[PDB]
Amino acid sequence: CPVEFTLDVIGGKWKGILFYHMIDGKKRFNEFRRICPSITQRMLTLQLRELEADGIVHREVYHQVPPKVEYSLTEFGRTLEPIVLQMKEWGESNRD
Amino acid sequence: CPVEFTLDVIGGKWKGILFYHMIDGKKRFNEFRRICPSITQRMLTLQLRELEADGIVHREVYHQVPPKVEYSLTEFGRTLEPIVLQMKEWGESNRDV
Repeated sequence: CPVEFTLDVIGGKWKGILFYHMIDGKKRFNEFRRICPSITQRMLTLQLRELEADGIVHREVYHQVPPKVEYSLTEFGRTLEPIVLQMKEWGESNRD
Repeated sequence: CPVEFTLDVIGGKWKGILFYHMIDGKKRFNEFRRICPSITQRMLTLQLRELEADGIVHREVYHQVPPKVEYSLTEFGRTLEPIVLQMKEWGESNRDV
């Protein structure tokens, strides 16, 4: 049940994928849609809201016209990295 | 989307917990309810059915009276272990709540 804490935060279909893409740099909303396009505009937001609410992701709004929102991994969120990278390495090995 | 494969298999609220408890040995249904009791009889079954369907968990029926069903991690299911153990180590370090 201490694994639960982590799984709430990072478990769940998408959280892992989203997170993975921010590892190598910040990302706008629409960059996520191009990547794993199966996700609905709604769902994407819910995840990013949750990740953000758990202090994993940092949402930054840029004072410009039009305004520009960019997402990126907080320092804390980075501590989930090793896990997430291992999730990736395993999914790759074990394809069928 | 290669993290997806893994997350289908092992992501989701419970799969990780359930799994964790089979690491150190097989378990009956009711042993799971006592552990993280928040799960409904129904949900527990769906997870175990799915884990089992994904070849992670092995369900074994014992020829006895009454009969006794015991769950355990297949050899394959063990390959997700490191991940799960790390999920644990992180949730322990980073205790907020």
